[PDB]
Amino acid sequence: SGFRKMAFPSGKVEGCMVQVTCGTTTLNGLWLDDVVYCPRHVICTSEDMLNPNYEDLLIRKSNHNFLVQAGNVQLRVIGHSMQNCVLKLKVDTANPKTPKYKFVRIQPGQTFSVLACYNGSPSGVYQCAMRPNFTIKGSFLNGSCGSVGFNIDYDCVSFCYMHHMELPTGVHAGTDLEGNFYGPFVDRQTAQAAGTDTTITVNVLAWLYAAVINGDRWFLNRFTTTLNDFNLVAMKYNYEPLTQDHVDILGPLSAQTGIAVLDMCASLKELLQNGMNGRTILGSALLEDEFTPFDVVRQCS
Amino acid sequence: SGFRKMAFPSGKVEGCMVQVTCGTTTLNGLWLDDVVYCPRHVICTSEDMLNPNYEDLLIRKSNHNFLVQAGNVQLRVIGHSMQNCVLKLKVDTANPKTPKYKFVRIQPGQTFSVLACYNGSPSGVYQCAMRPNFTIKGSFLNGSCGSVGFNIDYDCVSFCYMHHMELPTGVHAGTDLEGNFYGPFVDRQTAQAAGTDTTITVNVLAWLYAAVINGDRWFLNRFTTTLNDFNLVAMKYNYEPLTQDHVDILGPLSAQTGIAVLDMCASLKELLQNGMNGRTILGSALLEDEFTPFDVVRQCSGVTF
Ligand SMILES: O=C1C[C@@H](C(=O)N2CCN(Cc3ccccc3)[C@H](c3ccccc3)C2)c2ccccc21
Ligand SMILES: O=C1C[C@@H](C(=O)N2CCN(Cc3ccccc3)[C@H](c3ccccc3)C2)c2ccccc21
Repeated sequence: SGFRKMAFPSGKVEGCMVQVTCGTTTLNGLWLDDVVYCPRHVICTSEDMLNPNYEDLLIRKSNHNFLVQAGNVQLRVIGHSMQNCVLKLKVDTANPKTPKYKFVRIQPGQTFSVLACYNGSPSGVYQCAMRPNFTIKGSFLNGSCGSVGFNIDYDCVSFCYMHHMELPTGVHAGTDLEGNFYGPFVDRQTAQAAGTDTTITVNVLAWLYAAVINGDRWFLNRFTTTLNDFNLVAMKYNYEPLTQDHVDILGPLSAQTGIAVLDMCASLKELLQNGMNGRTILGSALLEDEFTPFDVVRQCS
Repeated sequence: SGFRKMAFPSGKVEGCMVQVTCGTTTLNGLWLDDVVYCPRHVICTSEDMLNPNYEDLLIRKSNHNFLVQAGNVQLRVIGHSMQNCVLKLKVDTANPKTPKYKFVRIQPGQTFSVLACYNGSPSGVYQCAMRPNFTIKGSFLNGSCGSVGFNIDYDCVSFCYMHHMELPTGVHAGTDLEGNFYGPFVDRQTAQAAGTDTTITVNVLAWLYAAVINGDRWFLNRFTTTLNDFNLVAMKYNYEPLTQDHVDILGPLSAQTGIAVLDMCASLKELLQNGMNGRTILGSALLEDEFTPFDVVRQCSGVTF
């Protein structure tokens, strides 16, 4: 019993983190096989960051200008190449600790573990969700760039996120491992603002299922509702529309608890209209939306 | 910026987790050097567990009856031993992945990372606190016994917790690595009273400093208070009394934010008397006591291991 925000064990990713230094810029790189992946803004200087032309900088650089260090050992850089907002440094030695891995692009709502890193060393691990507005509410300081987010299935590490920047808002923007930004952000020191965020409805519901499993049942009510009636209420309270895909995804949890999805949706509606009343669910006085249906099942299995 | 419940990187510990099997019972063990540590209830049967005579049960066992599987290879057991509520299996081979490590007994109020494991394989990691009443509020299922809690300082892993049981209440109890229970608990399948819990006051204050550091300042007040006055409020709301030691531990955070401890205490008092008021502090509608002053600095300093 119990429910906690739980990250994947970070051992496999730890063995891939390196430090990448170019001129005076240092950040974190991800060393898989014979390739080192990192944010392209490592090739920049301060002055360039307000209006950088990355095409020119990469040609003005050579293999030897890139210092790659795995722990205390220097990797030798064979070649360098740019893909979107990520630089790929070919190195002379394959990473002996390289796990089975995939690169994946996650959708808003999906969760992952972040291993926050400085100078190629790990500081800590926490769990995050990709918000609908395509930001993440992380914990990152100067030098955290190149830190990565991931999921682990058995032995396979699916990398989904590399950290690039903090917005003036204090939220966090970054790319997939192909170097494409999540959301509309760019790697410049410009205005760029994140859109108004929304609550991930399917996740909240999963959380309510998790509460029921753990003996929190007070919010359960005798009402039922319809997907349409419920979406009307979701819209009012800035909640993502619930789809039939969502309802299907909640089937296993519905089955386990014997509470039909639309009945749980009626509980939720009531919680949105009446609030918490000063009660708590699973130790929280707010509705939590950073656990997927998969996370709730995983955690109960 | 931002502030999250951050666990330590769990690599060093992952390589120490093994499966221990004895008869039909399987659980997790911790393999350091040439010794494997697990809960002694590994020797028990579901019958025995209401009133186990551990000495007698252990006698019926020989070290050949203890199967330790690291990943997929079996280790050979030379000698077995019971220490308090832990069993120490002497094994053939020193663990090649043994980190620099210590065994420590943490205090109520201190935090640690838990690596939840099943069948000697790690499932996830989360940060929690040793409650004043010596319980933890974890996430643990059948098979999670022998999962460990730890802190890391640079290269050194300080093991402080091994998981033994879920109480009927649904909270978790366990031992240090010498097998001594935190709290009044025993490894028997009996209902057992956890005492009344308290909020860890020093930690809430540390969290308030963390909030100010991240731009959440709304709770900051024009008032101030006294240690005694504040402590009368603390006792009303089942908060731990604040001592001068706690004030001193908060000194660095006080200096960074330029906000005196007793001023922050006045803030806290007001939050206790008037509530949150539908607002949030660092994304929570409750006062969080699961961050020490050392954890706040760690996260805001960005220390690595
Ligand atoms: O989460 C973090 C990441 C980090 C951070 O935001 N940095 C780091 C530096 N870079 C600039 C740079 C590149 C080369 C040389 C000199 C400066 C990033 C950047 C990337 C793209 C557009 C604008 C800025 C911005 C940061 C700083 C303070 C607080 C929290 C966070
Ligand atoms: O967090 C968990 C840990 C786990 C759990 O509680 N177990 C596991 C078995 N053991 C007994 C056993 C030993 C050998 C053979 C048969 C039974 C523990 C125990 C230890 C000491 C006193 C009483 C019970 C109790 C558990 C089960 C369901 C839900 C959540 C949790």
